[PDB]
Amino acid sequence: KPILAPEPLVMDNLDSIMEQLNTWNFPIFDLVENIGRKCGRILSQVSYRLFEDMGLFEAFKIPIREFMNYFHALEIGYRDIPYHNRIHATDVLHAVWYLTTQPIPGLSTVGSYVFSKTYNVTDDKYGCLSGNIPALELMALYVAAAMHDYDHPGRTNAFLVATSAPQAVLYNDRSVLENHHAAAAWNLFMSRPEYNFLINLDHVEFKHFRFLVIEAILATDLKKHFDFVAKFNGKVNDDVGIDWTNENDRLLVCQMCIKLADINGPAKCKELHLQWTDGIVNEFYEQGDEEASLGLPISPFMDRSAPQLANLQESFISHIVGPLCNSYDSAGLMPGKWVRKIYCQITQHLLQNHKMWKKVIEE
Amino acid sequence: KPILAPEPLVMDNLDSIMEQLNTWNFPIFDLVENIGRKCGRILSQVSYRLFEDMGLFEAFKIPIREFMNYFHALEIGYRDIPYHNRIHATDVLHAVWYLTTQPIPGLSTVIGSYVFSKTYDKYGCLSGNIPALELMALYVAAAMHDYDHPGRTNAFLVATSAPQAVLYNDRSVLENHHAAAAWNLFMSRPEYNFLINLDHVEFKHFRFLVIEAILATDLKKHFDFVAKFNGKVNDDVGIDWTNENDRLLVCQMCIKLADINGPAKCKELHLQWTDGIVNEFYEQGDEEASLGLPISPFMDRSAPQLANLQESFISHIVGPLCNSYDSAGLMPGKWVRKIYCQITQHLLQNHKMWKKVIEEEQ
Ligand SMILES: [Mg+2]
Ligand SMILES: [Mg+2]
Ligand SMILES: [Mn+2]
Ligand SMILES: [Mn+2]
Repeated sequence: KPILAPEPLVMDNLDSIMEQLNTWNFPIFDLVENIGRKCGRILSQVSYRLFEDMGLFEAFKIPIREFMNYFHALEIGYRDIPYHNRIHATDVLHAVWYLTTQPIPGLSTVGSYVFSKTYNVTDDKYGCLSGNIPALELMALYVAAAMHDYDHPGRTNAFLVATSAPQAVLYNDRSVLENHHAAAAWNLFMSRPEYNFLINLDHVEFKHFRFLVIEAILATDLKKHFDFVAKFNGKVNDDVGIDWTNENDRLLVCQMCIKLADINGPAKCKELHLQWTDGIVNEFYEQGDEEASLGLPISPFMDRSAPQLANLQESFISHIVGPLCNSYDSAGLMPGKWVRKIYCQITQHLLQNHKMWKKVIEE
Repeated sequence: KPILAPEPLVMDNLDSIMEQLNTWNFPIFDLVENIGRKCGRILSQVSYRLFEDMGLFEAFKIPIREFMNYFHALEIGYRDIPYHNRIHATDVLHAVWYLTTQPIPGLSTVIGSYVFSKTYDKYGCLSGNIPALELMALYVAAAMHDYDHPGRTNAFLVATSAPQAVLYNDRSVLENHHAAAAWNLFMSRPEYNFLINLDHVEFKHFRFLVIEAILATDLKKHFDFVAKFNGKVNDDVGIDWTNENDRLLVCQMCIKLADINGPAKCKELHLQWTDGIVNEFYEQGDEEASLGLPISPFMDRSAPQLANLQESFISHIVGPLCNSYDSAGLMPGKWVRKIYCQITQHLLQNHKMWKKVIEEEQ
């Protein structure tokens, strides 16, 4: 009855690709091909490596069997849809891990904290978020990333609301998908003792952990995007700036992190970004087909007979991703390298991809 | 499948009690006894009278059969529990109707379709300032706002990881459920479609307003609403009746006051509601004990603390809400210039009563 983790828990044939997790442009589609498309193991295998990298299994005395059981059940419940699938979830988890573990130039760091085995810079002039965000909160962020699109139907909130879908009625039209992802992932977790990887958290810790997970998942609703960005910019630019000893400031940083991780695509290398773009529109077209079937007008960018890739991505960058990156970068939280100047791979890719789409539009 | 409204849709022989709807201390428990306890008709019968009083049937071409079918289905889905039952829903509907239709001293009329009570310079009423569609949303919200309440608090559902708490991610667990279950009920059958003559835009807006009103009844958000309202009252210009967001906030404050009206009623009514509230709490206390949890404050039948419960509820929740609402100039009242406000007078009297009980208990 329970979905259990397969075979030997850890797949041994993935070592050369898994070693490359510590790069921003992780070749996730190579990992997909290496594991097999619809093998249904990518999320659990990556989650294991990242938790091991951070020493989170030891930190919270996490039983590995139950961890693998849960993450396998979770990944199986991501649908076989073109974008909001277990590969995207894995991508978002990798991105939050990267953003929280990799060197950030000029960040001061503060036991209750974990650090990546990949963290090699001995220079005072770098820090990382995992030096400032307690391990319990970091683990909540990582678990949130893994569960944040669970059981996505391949339709937007707007479609669910407009069609009075049962889920939209159930959630009173408020963050319909994001509520469902959190609630269905938590229901799954609670359903079986074979999934209880959090058994060694005390009651207070567990309740706090759950709260943090929910807050992070719910922050992925883009209806709230401008409010988060405005609030963060406010905190950065007030009298003291970000206060790492303040739990509310730390939550806001975690929310900005999962937000950036969710929409990381246009800040990846061209090859990755173009592959993800294909997934996004292919999912949209299935929605467009259903809209037509229901006699509704086809939503912008969702008409397979009239594709608008460049307009979609150019406007997504200009309106959503660009301002979020600028805000996060202004706070001094982007990974980068001293060269002193700073070289920031992430913002460089975003600029390059924005230029690319603009040029497509021009032609 | 569908629950349909009984017999002749409107019960005759209730006329003498129904004529008293236009008083604040409406004798609702006499109405209960007159209709019959667990007749399961009180909410639909009162709903009919108030919609008729406002001419809402004509205003929105509402078919009476479908209206009665829906409101009867709705009332049947309120459980037989001591407080959050169909009698409380009826009470809250009556209170929102009273607050929106009765004379308010010095309230100006906005310079939309509006409706007025058949019961209606120096006075105004809210129904003169809030469009009929929005008023109707508020009334429907009041009727559905505790639908299928299980007789346990949000905090209990959250602490016990109840399926509803998991479903709603611990956020306004009951209130989300009331709205969602009442709307699901509505949509389930064509026999319930009393809003058939609203156009699509109107319907979607109506649904939004109903949800916003029901969700506003979560007391976790109490101080946020009060602070926001006090902000709007005391800013540049005050309440702007032509502003849809200001109007929504007023409607939310209205349903909030209506929900917790009990301590602002005459002693007889307040004491009867108090008995219901604690009896429902004690069932929760019994279950807490059964589950090996500590018994929540005020929920221990072996050690009742009615006076401490109600004194603190008035001082911390009802009192500040009334003060905020009164500061906005929205309380029904009479010119004596000074104003005489029955509602705040009752609240003062009940507060004094509980304080005296506490004094004798020490
Ligand atoms: Mg999502
Ligand atoms: Mg309630
Ligand atoms: Mn996502
Ligand atoms: Mn209520």
